[PDB]
Amino acid sequence: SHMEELQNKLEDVVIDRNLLILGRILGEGEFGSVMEGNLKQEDGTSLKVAVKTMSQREIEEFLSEAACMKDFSHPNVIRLLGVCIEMSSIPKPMVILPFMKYGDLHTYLLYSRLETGPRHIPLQTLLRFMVDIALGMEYLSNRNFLHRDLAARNCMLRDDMTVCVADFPVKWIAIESLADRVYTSKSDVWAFGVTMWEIATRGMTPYPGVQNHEMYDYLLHGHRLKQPEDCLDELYEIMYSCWRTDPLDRPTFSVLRLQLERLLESLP
Ligand SMILES: C[C@@H]1CN(c2cnc(Nc3cc(F)c(OCC4CC4)c(F)c3)nc2NC2CCOCC2)CCN1
Repeated sequence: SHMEELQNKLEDVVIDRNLLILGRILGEGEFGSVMEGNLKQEDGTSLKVAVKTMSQREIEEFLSEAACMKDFSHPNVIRLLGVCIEMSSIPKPMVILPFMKYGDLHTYLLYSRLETGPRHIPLQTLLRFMVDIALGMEYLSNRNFLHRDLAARNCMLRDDMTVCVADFPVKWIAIESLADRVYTSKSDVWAFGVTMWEIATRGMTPYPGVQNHEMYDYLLHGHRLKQPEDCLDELYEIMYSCWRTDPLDRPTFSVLRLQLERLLESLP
């Protein structure tokens, strides 16, 4: 039953606090922190992990949400390893995630433009990044899960260079979501088009010269993100279809993923 499936997912998500060692701080956000950590597995060995730290209803909602996320099983979707609820002198929820040396896609794109960072990213690799995101998003929409925060900063790079969607913002929000507050998988498609633009520009902030407060009016007048300098016309057409005014006219992730794979296969 619906209850039975939720009770199953809930049983698997919690990790004992003593099976975890918190290390150095990797980042400090507005309402949380990311720390490197060690997780002791059921086979006796320890695994390198990343721990993201963050009222009974809010904790129960967090546990329910985390249990849903741990159930995601796709190579282009981040696999949540589990959660820990620590107690202060106030509950402190902790989410256990894979340790990924290459970090977030946004930082990786910016680093590639500097001599000491990773090498210049060729077109085939940038398109492969978009294919992976489309693959993860296709999986999420098919299981009717809304991302709500799709951007290059929330996409992670695995050790084999596979991109995976994670952390399920005005310049990434669809024209109808800014006004009516309504959100569909077609709003995620809009955010995907912006993410494709971030990848093509190698990490530029969307809409240069356009302030965040004037975004709704800019879009309402038909203006959209401009085509990047060495971007293929076919690739720009794919990302432009993501920003169609009517959400119904926007393609699904499944249509977008195949359009992207075909364009990638056509590259020498
Ligand atoms: C040695 C260092 C280790 N570091 C690193 C290694 N492993 C993870 N794992 C990880 C961390 C997360 F916070 C995750 O949540 C989703 C986030 C995108 C929002 C996640 F799915 C995996 N994160 C790392 N850094 C992040 C710190 C916070 O800002 C983003 C980069 C890469 C840079 N080099």
